[PDB]
Amino acid sequence: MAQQAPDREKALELAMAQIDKNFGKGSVMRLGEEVRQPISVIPTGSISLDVALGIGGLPRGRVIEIYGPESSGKTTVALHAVANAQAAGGIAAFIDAEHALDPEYAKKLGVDTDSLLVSQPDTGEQALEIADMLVRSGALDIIVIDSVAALVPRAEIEGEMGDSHVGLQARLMSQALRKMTGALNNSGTTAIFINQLREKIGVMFGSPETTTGGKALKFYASVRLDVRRIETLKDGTDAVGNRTRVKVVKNKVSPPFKQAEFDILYGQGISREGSLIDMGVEHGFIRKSGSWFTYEGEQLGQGKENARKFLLENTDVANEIEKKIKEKLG
Ligand SMILES: Nc1ncnc2c1ncn2[C@H]1C[C@H](O)[C@@H](COP(=O)(O)OP(=O)(O)OP(=O)(O)O)O1
Repeated sequence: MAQQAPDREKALELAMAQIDKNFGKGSVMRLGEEVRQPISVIPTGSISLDVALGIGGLPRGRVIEIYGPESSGKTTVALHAVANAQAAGGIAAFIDAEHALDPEYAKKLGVDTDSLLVSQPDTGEQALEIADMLVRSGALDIIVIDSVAALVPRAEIEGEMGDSHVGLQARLMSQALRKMTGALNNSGTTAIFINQLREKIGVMFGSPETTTGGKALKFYASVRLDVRRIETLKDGTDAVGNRTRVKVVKNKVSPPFKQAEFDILYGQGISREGSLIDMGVEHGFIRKSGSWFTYEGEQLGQGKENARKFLLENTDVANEIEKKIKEKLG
């Protein structure tokens, strides 16, 4: 009228709404928001991690990337990811390109191997196809491709080509990805890609940042987990496991930048127990000091691991805590 107008807020969310309607949901966010609870999500075995994913676990219907150095967790997470959506009626396909999977490990974590679909492609091209048409059938829910890096095209090798044009791999990805993101979730079949290595504070190396097939996946991924090993879980003797830190650096399904930790015991998986003590204390329900963890009056033991076994063998109480923790969160 000759007036500018609405209180920032009343005009911000007026446009901020416009945005969503034009580019989607996760398009704009206030890191603080609790924002929605879509009734879909694969638990990640770590109450720790999935209360950080903002939706109780990996969002069914989304390409999920889990990069991170070697021997730090990704797949152990992945496998668990499978175990669950599998142990809930789901069928998980696994496109192996690393040729390094130990079923009895996947077994100990609760994966039904015999009913697990494995595939060992020959070209990084074929792989994306058998996994593209394997996901179009809508039978699989969770499909995990091992190594966004070991996906070398027919013209071969990863980091070699030439003349009047150049770049291989990152294209096949670009390709597969578009063509796969579509279908991928009309079916609601969430996908997971293990990617990996070169850091713990900054990406430097040969042909540095971003990566091998990166870019595309780095843009299609609706979630990205930076899984890096932090410390070697001592066990009095040498060591029971490793503690893992996860920095969900990209979350299109809620707020990003959060993070969780948890342990992985050498052959046994992500410790549900240890994970309840941690959560259990960082939210009160479990009291400390004296190095004696105590669940409201009743004690658990003297020293993480001891209270850890207590919870291991005492499921009754354990469930309670997982519980109390559950609604104290979401
Ligand atoms: N078959 C196994 N038996 C016992 N422990 C295992 C086994 N496989 C892996 N681990 C343990 C040892 C390591 O400290 C830890 C690493 O987990 P892992 O799932 O192998 O990480 P990752 O698969 O994400 O990383 P990488 O990139 O090296 O493949 O788990």
